[PDB]
Order: sequence, then structure tokens, then C-alpha cells
Amino acid sequence: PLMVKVLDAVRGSPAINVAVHVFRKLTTEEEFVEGIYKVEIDTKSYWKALGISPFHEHAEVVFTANDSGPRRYTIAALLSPYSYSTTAVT
Amino acid sequence: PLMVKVLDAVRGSPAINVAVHVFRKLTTEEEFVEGIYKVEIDTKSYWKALGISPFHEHAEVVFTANDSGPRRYTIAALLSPYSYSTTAVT
Amino acid sequence: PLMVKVLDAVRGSPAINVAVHVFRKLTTEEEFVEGIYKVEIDTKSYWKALGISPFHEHAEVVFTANDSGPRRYTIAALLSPYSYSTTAVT
Amino acid sequence: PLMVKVLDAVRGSPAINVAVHVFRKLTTEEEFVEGIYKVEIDTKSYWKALGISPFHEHAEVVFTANDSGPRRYTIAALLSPYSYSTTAVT
Amino acid sequence: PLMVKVLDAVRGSPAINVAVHVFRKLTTEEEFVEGIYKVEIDTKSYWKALGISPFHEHAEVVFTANDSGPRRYTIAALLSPYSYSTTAVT
Repeated sequence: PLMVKVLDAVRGSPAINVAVHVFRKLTTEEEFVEGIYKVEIDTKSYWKALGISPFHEHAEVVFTANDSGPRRYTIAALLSPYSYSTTAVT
Repeated sequence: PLMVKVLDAVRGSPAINVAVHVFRKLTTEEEFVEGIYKVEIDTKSYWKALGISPFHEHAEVVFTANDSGPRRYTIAALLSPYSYSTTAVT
Repeated sequence: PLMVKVLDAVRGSPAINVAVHVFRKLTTEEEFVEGIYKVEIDTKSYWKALGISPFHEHAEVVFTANDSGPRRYTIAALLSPYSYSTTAVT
Repeated sequence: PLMVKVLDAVRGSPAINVAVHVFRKLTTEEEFVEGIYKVEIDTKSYWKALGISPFHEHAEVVFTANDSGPRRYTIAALLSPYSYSTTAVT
Repeated sequence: PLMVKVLDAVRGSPAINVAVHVFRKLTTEEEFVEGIYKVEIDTKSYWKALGISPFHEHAEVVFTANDSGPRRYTIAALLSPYSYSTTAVT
């Protein structure tokens, strides 16, 4: 027998993030649990999974990836629960 | 027998995020649970899964990806529950 | 036997997000649960799943992807339940 | 018999992140749990999984990846729950 | 019999990160738990898993990877829960 208890009794005011997983028993993926708490920020991808036999014969490819530019990302308390606090962004 | 308990009794005022998963028993994916709590921000993708035999013969491809420009992303308390707090963005 | 209990008794005023999943037993996907809590912001995609045999013979392709421009994204308490707080955006 | 207890009784106000996993029993992945708490920031990828036999014969490829530009990433309390504190970003 | 107890009784307000794992019993990966708490920052990758027989015959490849540019990454309390503190970024 399997018995799992998480946070059975709570009396205060907690900021909680719970993730309980109980199990009993070109690209291939059969059984999985991805990104239960996943935070992708400014994620880039170029030329993924082109396919079977791309550019097979006499290919003249000019690939240029220019990444630049004034960009700002301001974040406070990412994935960070808080109970009695003061969070400010200026 | 399987028995799972999460937050059986609560008496206060908690900011809670619960994710309980109980299991018993070119691109291929059979069984999965993706992005239960997924936060994609400024996610880019170019040329994904072109197909079977793209640009097979005598291909002249000029690929240019220019990423730039004044861009701002201001976020407070991302995936961050809070109970007794002061969250301000200015 | 399977028995799952989440937040059996609540007496206060909690800001709760619950996601309970109970299971018993070119692109192909058979069984899945995607995006239970998914927040895509400024998500881009170019040239996805062109098909079977695109640009097969004597293809002259000029691909230019210009990303720019003054853009702002202000968010407070993304996926962040709160109980007794002050959330302000200015 | 398997019996797991995490945070059985709580009386105060703690900022908690819980991840309980209980198990009993070109690219291939069968069973896995990835990114329970994964935070990708400014993650880049170029030319991933081109496919079977790309650029097979007489390929003339010019690959240039220019990464540059004024970019700023300001984050406070990443994956850092806090109970009685003052978090400020200026 | 297996019996695991973590933080059975809590009376104060601790900032806790818990990860309890209980087990009983070109690229191939069968069973794994990756990135329970993984924080990738400014992670780059070029030309990963090109495929079976790329550039097989008479390949003329010019690979140039220029990494540069004014970039700043300011982070406080990464993966660092705190209870009674003052975290400030200026």
C-alpha cells in the first residue's frame, strides 16, 4: 500500500506551491511529465527538426542570425511565494 | 491501495497553488502531461518541422533573422502567490 | 482502490488554484493533457509544418524576419493568487 | 508498504515550495520527469535535430551566428521564497 | 517497509524548499529525473544533434560563432530562500 501526506494540517497563512506526483505500475517520447513549473523567458530556437533529408543535393545555404537590440526584462519574486513582505519594482 | 492527501485541513488564509497528479497502470509523443504551470514569455521559433524532404535539390536559401527593437517586460510576483504583502510596479 | 483528497475542509478565505488529475488504466500525438495553466505572452512562430516535400526542386527562397518596434508588457501577479494584499500598477 | 509524510503539521506562515515524487514498480526518451522547477532565461539554440541525412552531397553552407546588443535582465528572489522580508528593485 | 518523514512539525515561519524523491523497484535516455531545481542563465548551444550522416560528401562548411555585445545580468538571492532579511537591488 502507498500512502502520501503533504501539508495535512495548516493553521496559519502560508504561501505554498505544491506539486505531488504519485506513480504506480526523429523525436520519440513515450511517457513524461515536463514543465510542472517551467518559466521560459527570452527563449529562442532556430531551425529545429528540419525533417528527413533536407538540403539533400547541391545546397547553397547562407544562414545569418543577428540577435541585438535594446531589450529589458525586470522581474521580482520569480517562482518565489512570500507571506509577509513588501515587493516593489521601480 | 493508493491514498493521497494534500492540504487536508486549512484554517487560515493561504495563497496556494496545488498540482496533484496520480497515475496507475517526424515527431511522435504518446502519453504526457506538459505545461501544468508553464509561462512562456518572448518565446520565438523559426523554421520548425519543415517536413519530409524540403529543399531537396539545387536549393539556394538566404536565411536572415534580425532580432532587435526597444522592448520592455516588467512583471511582479510571477508564479509567486503571496498572503499578506504589498506588490507595486512603477 | 484509489482515493484522492485535496483541501478537504477550508474555514478561512484562501486564494487557491487547484489542478487534480487522476488517471487509471509529420506530427502525431495520442494521449496528453497540455496547458492546464499555460500563459503564452509575445509568442511567435514562423514557417511551422510546411508540409510534405516543400520547395522540392530549384527553390530560390529569401527569408527575412525583422522583429523590432517599441513594445511594452506590464503585468502584476501573473499566476499569483493573493489573499490580503495591495496590487497596484502605475 | 510505502508511507511518505512532508510538512504534516504547520502552525506559522512559511513560504514553502514542495515537490514530492513517489514512484513504485535521433532522440528517444521513455520515462522521465523534467523541469519540475526549471527557469530558463536567455536560452538560445541553433540548428538542433536537422534530420536524417541533411546536406548530404556537395553542400556549401555559410553559418554565421552574431549575438550582441544592449540587453539587461534584472531579477530579485529567483526561486527564493521569503517570509518576513523587504524585496525591492530599483 | 519504507517510511520517510521530512519537516513533520513546524511552528515558526521558515522559508523552505523541499524535494523528496522516493523510489522502489543518437541519444537514448530511459528513466531519469532532471532539473528538479535547475536555473539556466545565458545558456547557448550551437549545432546539436545534426543527424545521421550530415555533410557526408564534399562538404565546404564555414562556421563562425561571434559572441559579444553589452549584456548585464543582475540577480539577488538566486535559489536562496530567506526568512527575516532585506534584499535590495540598485
